Amino acid sequence: WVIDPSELTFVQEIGSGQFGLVHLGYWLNKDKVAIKTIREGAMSEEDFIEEAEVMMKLSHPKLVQLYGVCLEQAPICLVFEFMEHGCLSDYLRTQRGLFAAETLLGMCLDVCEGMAYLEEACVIHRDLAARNCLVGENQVIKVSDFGMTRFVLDDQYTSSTGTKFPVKWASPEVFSFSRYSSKSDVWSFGVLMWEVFSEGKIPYENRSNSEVVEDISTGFRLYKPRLASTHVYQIMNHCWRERPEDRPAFSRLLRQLAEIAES
Ligand SMILES: *CCC(=O)N1CCC[C@@H](n2nc(-c3cccc(C(=O)Nc4ccc(C(C)C)cc4)c3)c3c(N)ncnc32)C1
Repeated sequence: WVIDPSELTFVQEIGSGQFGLVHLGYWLNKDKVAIKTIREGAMSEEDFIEEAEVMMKLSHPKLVQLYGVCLEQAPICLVFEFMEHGCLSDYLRTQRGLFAAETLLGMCLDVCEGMAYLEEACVIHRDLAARNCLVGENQVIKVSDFGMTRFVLDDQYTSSTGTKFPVKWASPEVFSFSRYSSKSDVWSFGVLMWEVFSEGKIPYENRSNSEVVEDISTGFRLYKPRLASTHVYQIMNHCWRERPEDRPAFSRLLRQLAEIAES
């Protein structure tokens, strides 16, 4: 799991993150990769290093793989499977008007399959959203960054009341108590479905985080996107049930969505 600095080459930048830059590069005797450099203080590096081998075993074709860690010198680097077409959020926004509902549903099915694998492995994503779903070969969507918020040291991102907390994708028990579970990931997956079927619109765009908490708590839900059928919107609403117990498991969503896609 440890990669030496001599085993990596940086070719060009891919883009920035809140905690570090991502580069396109090569990994010796392996493949082209994405390399993240992490600024000092952003991550609990020791916690991550303890968990790296464990994360690397979560190998599924619909999950963006962690290949290893270059830790010889600061800044430490994380090495990932390269996803050629980038973030799903920008992929949808820059191609509005192109995709048929069958293709948008297929994108949701790829994400659901990766999430069903994590759910079976008892691994919680914690921050599922279109921004961390990545587009690869043959337009496959893969989920990235599962469990990564466990290592973020900036309390503005991790505290349910933090200014950078992803309240718009959070179930009520997460925005209230940080009570994470695969059922809270299902709520986030419903928001992700809305981002996909809306072709990358921002959910609750004109609401503050405090307003989203009050709106959700009083029964408000995102409107149906034009491209979503009434059956797809019914499934979105099941993900947004107030009680986690009433939400479908990813194993149930995968069958329900596949039934629509395969019909
Ligand atoms: C929307 C533009 C776009 O395509 N983006 C944003 C810029 C970076 C692009 N990109 N990121 C990855 C990638 C994949 C998996 C994991 C990471 C990553 O750095 N995770 C991470 C999260 C949190 C922490 C903190 C400090 C604990 C540390 C690391 C990044 C890409 C891959 N694999 N391929 C292509 N582009 C990628 C996406």
